[PDB]
Amino acid sequence: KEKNAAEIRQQFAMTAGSPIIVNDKLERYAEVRTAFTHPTSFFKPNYKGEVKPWFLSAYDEKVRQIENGENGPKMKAKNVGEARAGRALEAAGWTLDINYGNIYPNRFFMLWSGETMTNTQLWAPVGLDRRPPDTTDPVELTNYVKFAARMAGADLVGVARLNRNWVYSEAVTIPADVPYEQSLHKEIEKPIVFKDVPLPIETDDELIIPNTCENVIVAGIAMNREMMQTAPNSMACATTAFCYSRMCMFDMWLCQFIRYMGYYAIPSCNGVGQSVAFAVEAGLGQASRMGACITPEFGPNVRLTKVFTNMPLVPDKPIDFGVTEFCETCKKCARECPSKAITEGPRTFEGRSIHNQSGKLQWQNDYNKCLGYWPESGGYCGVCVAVCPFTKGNIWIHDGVEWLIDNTRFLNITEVWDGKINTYGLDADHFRDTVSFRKDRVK
Amino acid sequence: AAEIRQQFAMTAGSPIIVNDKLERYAEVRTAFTHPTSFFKPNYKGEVKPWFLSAYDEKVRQIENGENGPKMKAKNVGEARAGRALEAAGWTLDINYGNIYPNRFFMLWSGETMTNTQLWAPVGLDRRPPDTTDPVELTNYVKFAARMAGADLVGVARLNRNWVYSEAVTIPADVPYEQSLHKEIEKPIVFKDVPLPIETDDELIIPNTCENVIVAGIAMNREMMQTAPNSMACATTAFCYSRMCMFDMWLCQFIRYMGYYAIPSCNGVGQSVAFAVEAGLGQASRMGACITPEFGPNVRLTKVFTNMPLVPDKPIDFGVTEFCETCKKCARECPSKAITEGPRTFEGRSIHNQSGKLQWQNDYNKCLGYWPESGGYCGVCVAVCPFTKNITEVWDGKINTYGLDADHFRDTVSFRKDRV
Ligand SMILES: Oc1ccc(Cl)cc1
Ligand SMILES: Oc1ccc(Cl)cc1
Ligand code: SF4
Ligand code: SF4
Ligand code: SF4
Ligand code: SF4
Repeated sequence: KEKNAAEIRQQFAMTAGSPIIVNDKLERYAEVRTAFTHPTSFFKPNYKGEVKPWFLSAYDEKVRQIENGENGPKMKAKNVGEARAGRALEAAGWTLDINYGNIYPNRFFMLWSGETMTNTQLWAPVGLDRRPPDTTDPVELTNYVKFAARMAGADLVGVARLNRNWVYSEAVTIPADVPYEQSLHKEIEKPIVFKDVPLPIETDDELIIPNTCENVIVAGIAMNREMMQTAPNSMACATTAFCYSRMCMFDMWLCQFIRYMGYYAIPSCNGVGQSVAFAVEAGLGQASRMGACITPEFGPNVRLTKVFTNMPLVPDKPIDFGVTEFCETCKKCARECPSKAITEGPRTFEGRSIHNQSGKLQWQNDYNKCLGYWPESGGYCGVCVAVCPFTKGNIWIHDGVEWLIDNTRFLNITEVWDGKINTYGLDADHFRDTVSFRKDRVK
Repeated sequence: AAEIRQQFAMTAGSPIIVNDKLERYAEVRTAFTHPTSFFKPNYKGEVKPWFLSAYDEKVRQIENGENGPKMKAKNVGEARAGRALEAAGWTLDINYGNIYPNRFFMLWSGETMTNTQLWAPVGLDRRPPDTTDPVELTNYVKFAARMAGADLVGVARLNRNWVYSEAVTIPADVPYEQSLHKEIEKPIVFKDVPLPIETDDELIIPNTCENVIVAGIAMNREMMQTAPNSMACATTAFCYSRMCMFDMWLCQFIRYMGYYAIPSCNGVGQSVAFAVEAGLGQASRMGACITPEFGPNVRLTKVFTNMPLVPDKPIDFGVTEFCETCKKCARECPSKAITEGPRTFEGRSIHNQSGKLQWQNDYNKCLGYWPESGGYCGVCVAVCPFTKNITEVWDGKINTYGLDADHFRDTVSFRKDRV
């Protein structure tokens, strides 16, 4: 029986309701606390023992590896030139992304209004962004916006009511008068608040999200299987990097579509809020031991972005295809983790350290150990994504009645350069899994 | 499809036949920019810049619940959605085509880019090439091209005949909001310089700039087949932003490999000529490069570089003789812009480059239909055999970037087909 992603998602759809279990310890999380930004984790030694901002220490190891003809830690490349090309590809992938993740809200690519964008100015005479909506039916809007999402480069798209618990209490950002070359040295915190205002707006003191901002649209941006399996080496960094620029194009494309439909839209990429939680509530997949959203189509080998809007939409249903029960007995990522950051124990409500948000049932991982391995290996690792059985494209079987997971799955870089590739690193042998008709965009 | 292309490979050599009259072409001559063709009346009779008259028609259609010229939409909401999708698709494109060289997204050096600054400590762009082998480099840069969103990619030696003699651009310090009012003409010249450079007077391409990399960027068949209505505009627009992201992605990669790279999108030179010389496809009667995978329903962009590379072979799979007897685009063209006669060396008007053997088309008649229809037409692309209502499109099949899984296997690539 030919693999049917729409059948699979229908079979495992849940009934409405956020699936994330929480208790009263839960409060919104200040984005400064992520290991990338918090002062307790931000500094790491390089290979000479010099303590630097982690990404500068990682740079030192990238340079070292190229000079020694390596594609990763102790991993010899075919020659220096191949070591060079992998890092060149990686660096180029980030072309449309600011400071590793586009996290500063209402700066650069992440503008909360379209009014200053070159494309909005060019189209101003048509007035699409000033004309009131001609569609208010959530059903038709869900079909329109999901079609646009797919055009905008999403391999998966889902809708959920916006749960403010996952919105950062305060954002990391920079002052509006600071130019790019100073951005890394002038980062600040700024509260994200919800107020009774008509449009998203930023004051000197606050990022203000309107109380009418009802919905969140979550996009899955698929990474390349062959490149990710080279984790923690350079080609895994490259597919990661290219997908961040894909995320950026997505947010901007979709926000402009939403505005031109007569609503407002907030982009985010890696900022504003926690993408895994939004993705779970929008039904893209389930939370996992490693901490990522695992999807039926790609496993965890998919990046996430999201857009916030007041456009009426029909929320999608959450999905339960057994990931919690497989993670409970699998532990492959925990055992392969080069830094031992992923726990082998049970889910709790108690954060392991400042980097976890306490008050939600989840596997609690030590994300400072994880970041610690990035300067050491000179990349973004990804070994956990690479070894997860759900990242295999072969995991689904049909028994003549229904779909199930094959339990048997839970029991070099020259060839990547020389081997299969296709547009955006997508795989034509699986590209049918994300074909979409109206019946699977809205019900 | 990888076997079809080698089956139809020609011997080396540009397949574009020229005579002793051919001269490089001033970009200002195109119908989009030339003063003889730039102004067009709107439906009220008011004479305006053509795209502004076209705006007026889009507004009138939305108010009247139309997806195109006297093409009724399901309702006003649907009419609004098509135009909203078209407008959004242009987000990463400056003034319809990114033609101004070394401006906005089309920077001829990576040095001021945020990505380059962030990565400056690694020094990939300052470091001499570690690979000078054109065979390895051709495999690397084509892999990168596919990552960067190209559905097709080819290499050719740079034929300077198809580089514009003078570019349309703006002065460097002019803010975006004045750009449309302050466009100027600027010579593109080749000189013995290390790097691509712009002075007050000239865009200077180095004489070392040996090669051009041509990308094909596939458009959605269902959407294009609504030409000349709004969904054909939307797939046109979205692919222009894909072109821009391709140019920047690939230029950055080529720069981080130790070479220089010039983006262009719709600027700098004539895409169709470059695509034929790079083996992507064959010139056609409508004027487009017809490819075996997509026919003409594919956009083009290109990057120029001194990176050593193995040129591809031009391809002959019978387009010229098929166009010789087909004439379907000529008969369907709403403006009678496409000729039904033979190919000549003599342009029909100022918008053609004379001196090369091609079907000569009147591109001002084409442009005139765009304000009238409120779109970018595309009927020729839609009806062309090689290429094979709006509610059903909005309700029907779609996939990432508007690509089609029933055909996506045809652009799978391995090293054997890359070099
Ligand atoms: O998710 C991320 C964020 C930063 C970096 Cl360098 C890599 C991946
Ligand atoms: O090729 C082009 C150029 C400009 C426009 Cl408006 C549409 C298509
Ligand atoms: S490797 Fe196993 S335990 Fe880890 S996320 Fe994947 S399925 Fe869950
Ligand atoms: S990215 Fe690497 S270090 Fe981090 S949790 Fe995954 S396997 Fe461990
Ligand atoms: S775009 Fe339309 S008007 Fe122009 S040549 Fe093609 S069919 Fe004719
Ligand atoms: S419609 Fe016919 S004549 Fe026109 S370009 Fe296509 S094949 Fe050639």
